[PDB]
Amino acid sequence: KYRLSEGPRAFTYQVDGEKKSVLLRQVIAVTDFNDVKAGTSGGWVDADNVLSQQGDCWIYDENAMAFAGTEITGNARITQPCTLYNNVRIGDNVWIDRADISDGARISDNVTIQSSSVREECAIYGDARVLNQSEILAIQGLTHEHAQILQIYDRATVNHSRIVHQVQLYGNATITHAFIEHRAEVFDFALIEGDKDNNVWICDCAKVYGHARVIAGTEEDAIPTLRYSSQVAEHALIEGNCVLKHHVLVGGHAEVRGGPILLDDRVLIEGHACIQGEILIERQVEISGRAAVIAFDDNTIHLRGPKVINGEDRITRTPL
Amino acid sequence: KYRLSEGPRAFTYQVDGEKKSVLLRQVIAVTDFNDVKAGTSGGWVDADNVLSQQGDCWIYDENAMAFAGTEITGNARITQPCTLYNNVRIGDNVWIDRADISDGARISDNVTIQSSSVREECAIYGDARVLNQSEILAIILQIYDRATVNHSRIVHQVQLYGNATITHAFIEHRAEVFDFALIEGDKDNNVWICDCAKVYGHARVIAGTEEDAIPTLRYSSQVAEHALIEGNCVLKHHVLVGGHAEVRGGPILLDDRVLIEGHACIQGEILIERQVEISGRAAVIAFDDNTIHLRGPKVINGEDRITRTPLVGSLLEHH
Ligand SMILES: [Cs+]
Ligand SMILES: [Cs+]
Ligand SMILES: [Cs+]
Ligand SMILES: [Cs+]
Ligand SMILES: [Cs+]
Ligand SMILES: [Cs+]
Repeated sequence: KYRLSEGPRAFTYQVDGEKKSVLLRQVIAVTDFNDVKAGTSGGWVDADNVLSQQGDCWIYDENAMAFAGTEITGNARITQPCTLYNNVRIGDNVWIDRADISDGARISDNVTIQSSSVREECAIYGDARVLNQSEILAIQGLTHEHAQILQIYDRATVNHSRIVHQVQLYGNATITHAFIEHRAEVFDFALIEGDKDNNVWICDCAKVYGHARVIAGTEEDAIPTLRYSSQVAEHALIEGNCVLKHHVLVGGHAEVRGGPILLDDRVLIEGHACIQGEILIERQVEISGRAAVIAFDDNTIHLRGPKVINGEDRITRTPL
Repeated sequence: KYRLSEGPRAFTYQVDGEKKSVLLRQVIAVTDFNDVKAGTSGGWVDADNVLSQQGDCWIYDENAMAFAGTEITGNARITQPCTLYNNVRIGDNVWIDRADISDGARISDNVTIQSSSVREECAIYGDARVLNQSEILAIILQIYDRATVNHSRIVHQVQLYGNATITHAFIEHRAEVFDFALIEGDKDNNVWICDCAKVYGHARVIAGTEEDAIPTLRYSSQVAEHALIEGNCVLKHHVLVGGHAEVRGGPILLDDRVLIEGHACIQGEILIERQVEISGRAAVIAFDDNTIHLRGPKVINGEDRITRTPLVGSLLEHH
């Protein structure tokens, strides 16, 4: 229960290289509902219909804007200067701390968005916490499977990352400093960790999902890059400058790191396989025992294949 | 099945800063057991009693020294120049590449040791993997399962034993890391775990890229469940992080009695000490040169938002 201001006021809100302006009216309480006391003014709404007259949902900051088809229902909270405009949907125990929800975005259950941006039609609904300069942007998605709308929905944690097209985030996944885009998926106790020097690139259809850890290195451009159908699958550990290509899966208690590493065609690392240095594994190779393949430094090992590496195979030089 | 070289020789061997030397005789095959062809010279032993005449165990490098009371048995395999001396034990599927077991070390089962060292009496026995410049130095010390030590130094009585993954860290005292624990140091900053701490859930203590950004665990302190500590973090006394919390920022010091437990988000140069529990959707961020301080007792749970030192209660008045 609140009332709309008597007089409007223009407001500006950034978009794509423009300075749009909208006539909003200030929201003002009337009775005490939750933690808002009767008489205190909150945010400025486009036209009562956005801020449901029911529930506890409320816009606290006197700068916050909600003006397109946006509808804030339930007990959702809007704490600081935010801007949700365009059939935006928020309405449960959702909490927006200082972000911007733009186009057809639906935030639900107990999700949390803080100082981040959610743009188009996507759905964030678990207990997902999207925060710290993150940028969610579900825009394209040509010819594949029907509007597989971009989803983040369980206990997924996105920190300073830019999730794009139709990506899915959902286990107890932890994503930090990375770029996930097309239809990639990360979703169990998966771990994505970039840093101030290198991000993490999960691209096409790739997926990360065991207790898998895809961490970035500190060397220049040490950017773990998952490119196609690839996937890190169990207790696997990928670190540093690596790029897993087409039909590639790393999954066991495998560990990959060090110099320029590339995996292509049909490759599998799955035992206690240890791979370090600049290695170029490319064809139908399998590495999965207690085997180790280590390229010292100015060296470079190149495993073409088909071939198997599983016993205490100690490779430290390219086959010939 | 093998004989001993005829004329002994002298092989020196590094120790605590000395150039000691022992008289040995080369082990030579007299048959075929695994992948050793008859009439091949392996490494050097002190007196047959070290390498077993049974099983498949064999010393493959003509430099490998095994000499005091080192008893190698079963199918043990020792591949590169190795130095096993004192009261060593090696007798199962174990594999030793280019390492040096030094004193009363006991390596069993499938364990692997590569490019590393093991000192005083300890026990390495699951399918544990110790590799790439690691340094085991017990002063009992146990690494036992699918553990993974990478270029790290484990001392005293530390236990490593689940599917735990250790890389570039220093774990000292009676410390323990043992489940799906991830310890990730790096070329600029190690990860230090000392006293009686424990990292044991899906917990993750990563290191920072900034200078001295070293995650340190120093007492009965412990990172548990689905936690994540990163950068310059130091956990003093009775601290218990765990759950879906997340600690990662500038100079962070957790003291007295602290509990980070929900979807906790602590970032920046934060100080939390007396009796505090930060366990809800709670966000505790300090932008930059900024520094937030949370004394305690105080419960920080609900959708609470903290970006400035709380100028009330336990902050402006102790006792
Ligand atoms: Cs990308
Ligand atoms: Cs594809
Ligand atoms: Cs490795
Ligand atoms: Cs230490
Ligand atoms: Cs102690
Ligand atoms: Cs955080």
